Amino acid sequence: HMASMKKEEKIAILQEIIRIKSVNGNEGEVAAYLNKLLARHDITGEIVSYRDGRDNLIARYQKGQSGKVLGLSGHMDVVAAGDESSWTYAPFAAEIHGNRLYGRGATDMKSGLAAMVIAMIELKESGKPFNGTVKLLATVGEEVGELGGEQLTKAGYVDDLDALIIGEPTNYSLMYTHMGSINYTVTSHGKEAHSSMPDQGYNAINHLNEFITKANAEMNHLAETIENPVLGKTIHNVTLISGGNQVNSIPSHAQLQGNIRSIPEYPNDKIIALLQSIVNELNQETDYHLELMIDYNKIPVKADPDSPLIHSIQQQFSQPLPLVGAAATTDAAEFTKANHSFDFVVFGPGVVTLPHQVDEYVEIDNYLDMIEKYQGIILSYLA
Amino acid sequence: HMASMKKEEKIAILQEIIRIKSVNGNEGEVAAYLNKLLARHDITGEIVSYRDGRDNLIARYQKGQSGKVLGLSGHMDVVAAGDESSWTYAPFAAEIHGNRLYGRGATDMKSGLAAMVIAMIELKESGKPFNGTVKLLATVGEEVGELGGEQLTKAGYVDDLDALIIGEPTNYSLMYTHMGSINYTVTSHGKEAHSSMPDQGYNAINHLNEFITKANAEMNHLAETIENPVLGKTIHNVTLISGGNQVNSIPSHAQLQGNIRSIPEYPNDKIIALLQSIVNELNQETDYHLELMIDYNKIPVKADPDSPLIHSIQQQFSQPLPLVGAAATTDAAEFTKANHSFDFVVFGPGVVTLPHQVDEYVEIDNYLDMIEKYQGIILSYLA
Ligand SMILES: [Zn+2]
Ligand SMILES: [Zn+2]
Repeated sequence: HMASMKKEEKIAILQEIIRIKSVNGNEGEVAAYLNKLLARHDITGEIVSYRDGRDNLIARYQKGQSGKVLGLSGHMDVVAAGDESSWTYAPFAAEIHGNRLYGRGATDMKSGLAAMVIAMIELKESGKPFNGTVKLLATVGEEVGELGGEQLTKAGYVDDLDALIIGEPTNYSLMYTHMGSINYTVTSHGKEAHSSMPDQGYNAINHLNEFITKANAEMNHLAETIENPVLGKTIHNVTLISGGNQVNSIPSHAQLQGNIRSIPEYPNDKIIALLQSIVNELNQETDYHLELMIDYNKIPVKADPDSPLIHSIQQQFSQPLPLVGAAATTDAAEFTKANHSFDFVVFGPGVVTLPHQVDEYVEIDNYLDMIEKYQGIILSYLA
Repeated sequence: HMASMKKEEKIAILQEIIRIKSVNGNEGEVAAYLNKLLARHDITGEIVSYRDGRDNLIARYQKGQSGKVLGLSGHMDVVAAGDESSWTYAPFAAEIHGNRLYGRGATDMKSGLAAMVIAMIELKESGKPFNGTVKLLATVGEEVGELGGEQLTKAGYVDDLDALIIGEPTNYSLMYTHMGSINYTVTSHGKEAHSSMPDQGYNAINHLNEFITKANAEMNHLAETIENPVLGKTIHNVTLISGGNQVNSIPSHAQLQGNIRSIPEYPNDKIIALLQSIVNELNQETDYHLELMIDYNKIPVKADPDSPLIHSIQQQFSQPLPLVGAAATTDAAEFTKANHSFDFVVFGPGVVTLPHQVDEYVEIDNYLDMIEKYQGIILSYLA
């Protein structure tokens, strides 16, 4: 006849981790708080350090006969809040107003992470039968680099998963596929000369312009001819540019950066080879070269929409949730590089339009419901 | 039996005005020094102020019957010296080493200006006969804006000239034509959006790229089909560029600047109309516009190579000097907008490769010779 966890404690756990400011860093403080919570309920977590102050957390709960392993994953970092004067309620105070809990990370994705942790604790304390293991993977640095996702995958912590749920904000939809993301830089080298006597020089901006023209044309042809049923066309934009030093000097340096959102139908390897081909063609017959660097490279993700994991989730509802795709990347771009296939979906509490915006909040009834829904999902999938 | 001016005084006058630092400013101190020199020799100059601290100087000497008017012009500003540690001899100390007088402005163009002033003084003191007037026009701000050249032309001080010599460094060549110069800016307005969801935005860098492509193609076609016998083809270079604010945001702003060197065969009006046409075509069917601004606009210059002024100069030499053109602008781009035609040439002491460079100098024997040659030119032209 053990006591239940009170509603006020469930809400307080989420408030406490929102108050921990973990902007591109300080995830070790979030991990320590959650590990201490798990220890109060006789679950022993494993801290896996990324760098000083930045720790991943793994935890496991097993019951019954050796069965499947279901992973539950979320990240502990949040994006910057920006000008705090612009917020109605302070971004790291975790204030409650009505059904809304306000704070940076309330929706992306500390509500999902807290709901997963509490679901595991309540699953254990309910005594309800299943046959398998549920594994928490709480990661460092998802927003800039997917640092912990990559670390844990390379280390081997994904190797035993049969299925994985990522708790990003989807509200009541199931995201089973999302685009890749590439950021790239092209640098152009030229030779200075006075603008009145230019034959002594080589115009670095002109050479860079030729790259933009050809890359836009080739990427537009790719968008016109190839597409994904859910995710759409490949996206390409040059987003930053600089060059030159004085209006009457031929520019000896120029640079741009761009962003691409990719689809499985024309994968990242092929996109990078295409950009490299354009650079090679434009460098023919000159010693003043363009150079390509890839700064970010996350692959697209596509799971089986009819997997046993998705069936277990739909069994919790009178009417099926919509299956959807999304443009943004997740830690699944690193976890799916594990050397085996597993069922996958993104499903978590939160307001889909509010990640990374001012006055971010989560609905408290959505958060509390998802604590219950995750337990039902686990019991179905690991039956 | 008045005393001659000593060689040491001729050199000292040039040293004193080089020691006056007149970088884009302070021309009033140069003008005052030269006006005080003229007064010591009973020539009364007229100060024509541009702005506080920045004065033009006009002076006249007449003899004989009413005749032609010959203008002698030079500017009193100099370009910056840059890092003074890089100079072998300090740029505003006017040190003499051998036949070389070192300093910023020694070649461009304080030697020519001092030589013109001393030539007028020695012409007067020699008593030698002529029939006409020689007029000094010493200007403010030639290097950035041709400010005094424009001021004096608009005011009316060019209206009586039959001929004009500009004392820029040509060494022993006669420059009778030079290119125009246009600096322009194109600004591109777009709309920000996340790089993952770009249909909500408009890419300002892409629109700017389309301008570079078309402007380079049209300006290259102009260079391929039209040329000047002396000055060559029209020159065009984009020299500065910027745009965007973050690698994962669609850029809402971008800008470039460029430089054109023009020829009489395709004049500045037509070049600006061409750039405007390109902007208009690219703004069709969109509310996100490119905008053109002209920041500098100096017309090309072409004098009669067989003018009586050029004949008077060639009469001073056993063998004729070469006639030449040049790419750089001069105050003639403003003086030739006067409402009448006059003979024109650029002819002055100095080392043609050294304007605007470190360790600028003039050869003292070249400077002293040009004092004598200007007097001979005046006596021939105003005979
Ligand atoms: Zn997230
Ligand atoms: Zn000059």
